[PDB]
Amino acid sequence: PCFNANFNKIFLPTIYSIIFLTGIVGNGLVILVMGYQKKLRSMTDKYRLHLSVADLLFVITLPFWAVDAVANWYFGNFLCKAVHVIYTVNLYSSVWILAFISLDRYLAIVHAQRPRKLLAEKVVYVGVWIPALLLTIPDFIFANVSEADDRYICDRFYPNDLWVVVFQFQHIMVGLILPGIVILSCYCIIISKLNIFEMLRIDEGLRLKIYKDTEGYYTIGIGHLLTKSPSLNAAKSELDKAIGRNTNGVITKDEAEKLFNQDVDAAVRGILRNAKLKPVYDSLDAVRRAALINMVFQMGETGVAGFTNSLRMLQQKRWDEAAVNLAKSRWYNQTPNRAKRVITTFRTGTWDAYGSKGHQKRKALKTTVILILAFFACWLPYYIGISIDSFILQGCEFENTVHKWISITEALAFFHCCLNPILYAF
Amino acid sequence: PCFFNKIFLPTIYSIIFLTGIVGNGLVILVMGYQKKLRSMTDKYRLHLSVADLLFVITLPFWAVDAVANWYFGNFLCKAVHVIYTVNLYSSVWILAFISLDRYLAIVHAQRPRKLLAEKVVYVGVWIPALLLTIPDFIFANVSEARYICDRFYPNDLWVVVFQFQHIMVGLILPGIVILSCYCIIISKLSNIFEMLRIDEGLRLKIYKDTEGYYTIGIGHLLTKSPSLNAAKSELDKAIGRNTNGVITKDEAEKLFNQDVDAAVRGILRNAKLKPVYDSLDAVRRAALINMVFQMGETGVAGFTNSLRMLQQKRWDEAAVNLAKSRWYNQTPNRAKRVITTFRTGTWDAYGSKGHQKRKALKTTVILILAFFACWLPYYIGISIDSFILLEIIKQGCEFENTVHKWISITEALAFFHCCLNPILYAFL
Ligand SMILES: CC1(C)CN2C(CS/C(=N\C3CCCCC3)NC3CCCCC3)=CSC2=N1
Ligand SMILES: CC1(C)CN2C(CS/C(=N\C3CCCCC3)NC3CCCCC3)=CSC2=N1
Repeated sequence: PCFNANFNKIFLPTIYSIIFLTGIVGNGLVILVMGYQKKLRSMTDKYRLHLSVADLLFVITLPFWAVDAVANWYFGNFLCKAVHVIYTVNLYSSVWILAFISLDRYLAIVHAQRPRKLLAEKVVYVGVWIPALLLTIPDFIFANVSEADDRYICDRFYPNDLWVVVFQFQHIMVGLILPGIVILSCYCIIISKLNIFEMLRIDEGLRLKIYKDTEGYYTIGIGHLLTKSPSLNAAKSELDKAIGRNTNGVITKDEAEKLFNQDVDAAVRGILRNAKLKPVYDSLDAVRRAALINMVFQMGETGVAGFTNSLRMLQQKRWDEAAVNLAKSRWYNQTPNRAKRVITTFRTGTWDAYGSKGHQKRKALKTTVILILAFFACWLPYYIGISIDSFILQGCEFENTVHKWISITEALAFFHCCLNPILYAF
Repeated sequence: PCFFNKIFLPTIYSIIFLTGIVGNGLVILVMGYQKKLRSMTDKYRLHLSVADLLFVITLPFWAVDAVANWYFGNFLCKAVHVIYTVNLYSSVWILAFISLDRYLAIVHAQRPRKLLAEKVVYVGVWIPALLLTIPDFIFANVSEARYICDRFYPNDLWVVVFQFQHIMVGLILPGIVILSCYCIIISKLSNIFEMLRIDEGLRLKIYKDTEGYYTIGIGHLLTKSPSLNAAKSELDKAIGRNTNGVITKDEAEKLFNQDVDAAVRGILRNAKLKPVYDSLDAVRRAALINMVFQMGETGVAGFTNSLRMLQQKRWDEAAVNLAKSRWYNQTPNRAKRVITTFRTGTWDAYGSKGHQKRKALKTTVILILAFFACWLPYYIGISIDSFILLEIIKQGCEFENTVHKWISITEALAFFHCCLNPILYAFL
């Protein structure tokens, strides 16, 4: 004995039908709106449509799940294998696409050359789509239609419990453990690496030890002067006066930033006194004010004041027009690498020319974190359900409620298909 | 329903013990105190040796058990089991890390190489290997009959769970890491061009040269323009497709070949340079073309005595004459290489930088290739017996016992993987 659920034959078909409509409309929109019209697309937005294709592929099989619940399984043997294969493919792909999104996001922040084009355009197939299909061979073989309880039951029939043990471990590892670690690794490094200081760290360079400037003068950090003396020990004492701790050579990056802020305060005060630069600076925004400071740090205030027409256009909010003027200048002729990045900051009013953290880029990353967590949040209650009864085998009274919740939680977990389209909305 | 190794296995255990202990002991004593020539591969090769020395030390217990009984008790039974598990997972993951190092060194020479060897090696390889040794602690116990030491699981389900974990973590997961690193290195591993890349430097992106014109690659001029509008125009036509200001090595070499052709045609029309050029060998002709890109045919033609010396094949005389010149005084690094190319007639001046990097690649290749060849007969053996557990082979107990006999011979013979790394230091 202990080899009947009234409520689950009204809950499950409603939940499947709901996810089916929301999935087919939601995702199908993603597929049509990006798939075709969209021309400026992100690396995340490329994986999000790859993910949308995967979630659409599964939602299409949902009508079969609803019929199999309320009534018999009429669809035959091939469709039993096909419905099992699509679910397998979806399970593996959806999570490992999220692994590629978190992996790409790592290379976007921590490594701002570009081996990301390889990932999104050619690795994604070899690494995600082909293995997901190869992982469907035991679902092609074992899934069959059988007569049980004056009905046709469609599931995977294994010859032994050792096979059940083989495939359950392969699913826990490949489906959840293996990408979960990859996903955690990327975000652990991202949050470890995580504005104006960073800009001048790239442009003027950072040195955490006393060096000889190009005109014979002792400096430390981003060209911060200590004293006016050709000796070595006289400048070493001047550091402790500002820093407040004994160093004897080596200084940290955060003590340096302290000296850098003292020089930015100085650059601002000087700009505010210079009659030509003062009105334009006040009209500019924090991002663009930081670009003007980059120039002032370079050739001085008199040099930046020399760009007459460029200044008025910046106040007149003409970024596109003031851009070509600085390319003809002596500043572009000398150092063209630094010059172009400063003009791009004036052009866009963003930290994009400097790459990684910035404003729009943080929001773009927050979007990626929400999606990944919400995906795990869907599957989480069901995992405890595998886990509780996954080890079982107290009594039949409690075992009836366990297997009941595993049906509900898997059905509610399918909301992960509706996550990506809902996230794009508003 | 199934109802020589007692002498042969301890012979293999003894051979692998003596070669292992001595070899790894030497690697630890020598490379442990060698601060001079320390190489990145040698840094992981010390971990691999420590992992293999810890295992070779437990082999006298393995030999004793096989012939006569387990005298060592319950504690040592767990210790020999854990060390075998530690050596099994770590040795391969060290080779997997060595494969990542070769990728990071060849694909792009940031510095994540020092972080892997000095700090990611413990958290990535040693900590997980000890975490994976926990089931072997709780399951290994000694039973009676004779005393038998092995892992005793409650049923066959536990046996299958760990057998799949061992196949996946021990073979599948690092095997992919190793193959992937290598198919990437082989991919991005495709003369005079590389000689001038070391000298002048390659640039895929558009750059103003020191003087105002627009240039791309290795000294390939386009035209005179006040803005980006006319620079890309001459580039896009010469390539044969849309560039958008970007090109690869395929296109850049095709531009370099044109500039070499113009230089060669220019050298041939010159009355001073042509007899010298024709007399010179392939490698030395490329050394002369190098001088033409730096100074110009007119400049190279100035070096009268030096040219006639090359024309007369008086190599050493021409090498000192070019070293005692303003060209050498101004650019010592480039000149010395070009001079030594004219002196030796070999690529050595340039392919003695990438000779220790190329040697490291081969050593790694042999070390990895030998490791899997050592485990290949054992993998074949287990695969056959894996299907015996899952019920495919139509054979009796005569063949079912023959495989278990051969699985033990191949396991003992696989241990030789502890001896590959030290033997490679002696031969290579
Ligand atoms: C893990 C898995 C894919 C396996 N499975 C199962 C077992 S098959 C199955 N119906 C469907 C599951 C999904 C594929 C189509 C059959 N059985 C019963 C038969 C009695 C009446 C209720 C449903 C139910 S939900 C679930 N999820
Ligand atoms: C895979 C494994 C670690 C497991 N195993 C086995 C099975 S346990 C075992 N004792 C050895 C296991 C390995 C450590 C030393 C004892 N059996 C017998 C006991 C009677 C004499 C022959 C071996 C043989 S060789 C081997 N290697």
